[PDB]
Amino acid sequence: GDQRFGDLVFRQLAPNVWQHTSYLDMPGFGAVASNGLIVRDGGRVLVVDTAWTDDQTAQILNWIKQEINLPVALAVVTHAHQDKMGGMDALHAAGIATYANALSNQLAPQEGMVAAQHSLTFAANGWVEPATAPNFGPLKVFYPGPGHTSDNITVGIDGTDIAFGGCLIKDSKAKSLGNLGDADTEHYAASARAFGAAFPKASMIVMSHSAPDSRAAITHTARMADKL
Ligand SMILES: O=c1c(O)c(-c2cc(O)c(O)c(O)c2)oc2cc(O)cc(O)c12
Ligand SMILES: [Zn+2]
Repeated sequence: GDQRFGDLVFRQLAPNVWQHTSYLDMPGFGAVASNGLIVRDGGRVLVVDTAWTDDQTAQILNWIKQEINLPVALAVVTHAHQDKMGGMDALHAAGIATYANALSNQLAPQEGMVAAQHSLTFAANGWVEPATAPNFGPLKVFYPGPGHTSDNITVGIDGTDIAFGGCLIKDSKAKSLGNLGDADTEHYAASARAFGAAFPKASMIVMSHSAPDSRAAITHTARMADKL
């Protein structure tokens, strides 16, 4: 299941869906694990989120060119943070089209992260406009609302029952909601539940700080956010 490649770990979730794990060394804390997704669409590769650093992000591309040997069409990130947008330069240097939430690109310079080349707009229902998200294929982007951040988005993999909750949704064994610094203590539960309503056929909920859990993770996250 878990393959150690360089300094990252890769785990196959589905025939064309792989999960990558980035690690950050924090002096006095340890190694922070951040999960991501790699989806193969026929002859092209699609990546969700980057690593903690451009270096680690490039290592992912090396793995892609090794096991998949296919070119990456575009990359979509969840929110403007170093835990997901730490390798934006690597994507640009490789000539990969970066797509992110319109707000994420605005918060990027503030947080000190490189803004994406394209911006995604979302309707009142939370669904991304097809115009801003062209040739995405199975990458279905949905914006639940203010949760971990005000720009956090979720990505579902069409054709499968796999949904990426980013750093918003936590596992059913989580004790905390993770980072509550830039988080919202009012719409957190609503946003978490919105994700479950958006992708009801998704049985595999992949997060960025834990392994892919069942739909129980969504309910657990919602229950934890209900106490805010
Ligand atoms: O996603 C993040 C995250 O999980 C943590 C984190 C740090 C800890 O020390 C923990 O104990 C923990 O559970 C999470 O760092 C972060 C710091 C940021 O500036 C932004 C983030 O998005 C994260
Ligand atoms: Zn973040």
